[PDB]
Amino acid sequence: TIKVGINGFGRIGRIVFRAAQKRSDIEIVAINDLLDADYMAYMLKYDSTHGRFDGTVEVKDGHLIVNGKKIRVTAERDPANLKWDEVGVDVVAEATGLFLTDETARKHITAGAKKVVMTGPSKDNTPMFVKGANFDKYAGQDIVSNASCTTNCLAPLAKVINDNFGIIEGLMTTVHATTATQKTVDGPSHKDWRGGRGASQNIIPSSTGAAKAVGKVLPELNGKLTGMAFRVPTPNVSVVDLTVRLEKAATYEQIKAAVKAAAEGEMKGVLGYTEDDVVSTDFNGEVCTSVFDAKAGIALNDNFVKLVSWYDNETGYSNKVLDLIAHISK
Amino acid sequence: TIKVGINGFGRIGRIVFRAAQKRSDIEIVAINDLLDADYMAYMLKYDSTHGRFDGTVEVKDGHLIVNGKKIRVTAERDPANLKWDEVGVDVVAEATGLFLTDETARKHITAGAKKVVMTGPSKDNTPMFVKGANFDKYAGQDIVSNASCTTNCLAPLAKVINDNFGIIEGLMTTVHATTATQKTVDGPSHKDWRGGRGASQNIIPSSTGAAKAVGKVLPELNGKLTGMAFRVPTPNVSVVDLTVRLEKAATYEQIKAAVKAAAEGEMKGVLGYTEDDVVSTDFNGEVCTSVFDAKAGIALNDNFVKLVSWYDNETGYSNKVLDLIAHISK
Ligand SMILES: NC(=O)c1ccc[n+]([C@@H]2O[C@H](COP(=O)([O-])OP(=O)(O)OC[C@H]3O[C@@H](n4cnc5c(N)ncnc54)[C@H](O)[C@@H]3O)[C@@H](O)[C@H]2O)c1
Ligand SMILES: NC(=O)c1ccc[n+]([C@@H]2O[C@H](COP(=O)([O-])OP(=O)(O)OC[C@H]3O[C@@H](n4cnc5c(N)ncnc54)[C@H](O)[C@@H]3O)[C@@H](O)[C@H]2O)c1
Repeated sequence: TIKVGINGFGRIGRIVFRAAQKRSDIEIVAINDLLDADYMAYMLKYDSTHGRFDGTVEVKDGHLIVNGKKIRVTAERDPANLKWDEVGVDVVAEATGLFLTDETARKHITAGAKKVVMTGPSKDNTPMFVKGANFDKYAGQDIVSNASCTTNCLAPLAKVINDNFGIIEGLMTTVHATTATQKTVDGPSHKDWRGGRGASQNIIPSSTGAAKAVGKVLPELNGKLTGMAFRVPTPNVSVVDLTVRLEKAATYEQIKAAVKAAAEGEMKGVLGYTEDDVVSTDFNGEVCTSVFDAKAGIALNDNFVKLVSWYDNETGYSNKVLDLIAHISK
Repeated sequence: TIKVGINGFGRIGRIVFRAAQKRSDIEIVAINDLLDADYMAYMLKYDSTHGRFDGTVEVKDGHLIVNGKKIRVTAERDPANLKWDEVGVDVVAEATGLFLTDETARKHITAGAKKVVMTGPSKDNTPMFVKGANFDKYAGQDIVSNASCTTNCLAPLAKVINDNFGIIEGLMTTVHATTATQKTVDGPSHKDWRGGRGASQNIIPSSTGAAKAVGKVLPELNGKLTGMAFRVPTPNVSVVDLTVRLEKAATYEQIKAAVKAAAEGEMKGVLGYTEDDVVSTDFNGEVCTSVFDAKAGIALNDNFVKLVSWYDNETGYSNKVLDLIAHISK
């Protein structure tokens, strides 16, 4: 199997670990953060969002013992000091959010790993890969990114709408749930003033280049999309609101048939389709990175439409990151 | 196999149905509320608090088919028009919060049912039974009550404490989750001015009879306890705060030992014991009606202490309701 090492036992680092348990190809051998193996264990055991860990976790000699398997624990602030090779790591999952450039994330390879997958969009030219978008373009690069959560939701959809009706232009808006970067009450966020204001108290307009990034994963769409976001008071799962102009006219019943078909075939396991009266909680724990909501979307006419799709920014993305690791190996 | 009908397909009505699916002695044969079989099916398929129904459900002829079995659907507002006997209903789970007196609840007997179990404390002399307190005092009555979610938490604990060191007097406080009786924004609640205030915006002081009621199911304690509640912005899982004076002096480590023993034996399944740094969400879906939080409790001296216990006001209570049903059914 593929020996995976995690750096940053955060929301993504933890959920990636949880979901990694229901996989036969990958296996977590080591974890790094800045905590004691007893706190790390408490963090894995209880989750306010996805409930109690489904298995056993014990602390022993400063390391974890999850499901009877020893997980090496470290608390090194610098990635270059991780000696991942002492534990046989193949690919490293960069979930800290501090190492999204090649020079930063490469410390993992010089530390003994083989490849690295950033759990966020790269900040330099490091290639981004999206399941159902361009996984087929991976060219053996040793450091890759899995784009963002919003992109993993918008790319698979735009792709289907473009392949059937051709997208002239599109403007996206994602209503996102709160994340670890926000504040409980109005506090400092000097890189983004709006993002520091009380999360649970407001609807916070926010920026995102997830729409622009779709043109980089699907070049055909390059430059045709852009958008923004609204951070709202929910602990998880968000939804994208894409308004596009189409080349080849089509009725909603027709747009519906297109998505459902992809959802049933090529985009199976990535793009989903539903006609139910769902709400955000119905997706807490969802593995499909994009679930089309037939009943929520709306069209002004056969060439101007607003489509809506759901994504559990935590589980969907975390599962795809693992897919990318399996993809780039061997 | 006990056949049961549910009156009021609400939060408790619905969780009871879900809990019953894992039991082989109980069988839900009919359901009544004030809605269509298709809305009923939606209410059951999707739950914001406990996830998507874990099984199959379909609508047919105007009734539902859940897990290969057919459930009769009615929308009768007057319980006496239910003809429970047409489907062979043994016991009915009164879950509307509207028929909590023998008079109103007896209509279910008039309608064909042989026994009734109100999911709320009786409004009259109707006998209340609480698992871990007075189940063994059931004397064949046809109409009983499972008390409240709060009394089902306090009674089991108050008994281990009484039996071990004797309780002279106690005052209780329950930090309770929001319920269907509350409102989204400041609205009319003619019978509880505070309860009508925006649930999500306030810490709402509320009165309880759960404390006194403990003396009714544990006569020894009669008159020695009383209390109040605080309604806070959470969707589920509450906790009781018991401050008591003890006859026999006991260290906190003595008290814990007693609880842990009753929990690991005599009260196993009703009262639980933990020493972890738990929070409310860690109990969403908990079956034990009272989980003692060792680490949260505080003692002023060997005769004056504050004890803490957690309870999923939805899942534990709904499970014990099925317990009482199984109990009175012999
Ligand atoms: N939150 C989401 O829903 C979501 C979805 C997709 C992608 N992402 C991306 O994934 C990354 C993970 O975000 P997250 O939500 O888990 O955040 P998080 O803050 O919950 O987790 C990050 C973890 O990094 C640890 N850490 C900090 N400095 C470290 C260091 N020097 N060495 C090792 N560990 C260190 C922190 O203690 C923390 O546990 C971010 O870059 C984010 O942009 C987040
Ligand atoms: N909410 C809790 O956590 C909790 C815990 C223990 C006990 N209880 C008790 O259980 C009862 C259930 O409360 P709940 O939270 O499920 O409330 P709820 O409002 O969610 O459920 C009540 C259901 O009754 C239906 N109903 C109304 N009038 C009816 C009629 N004439 N005939 C049939 N159905 C009718 C409503 O449409 C609704 O679905 C209450 O009496 C409450 O005191 C509630």
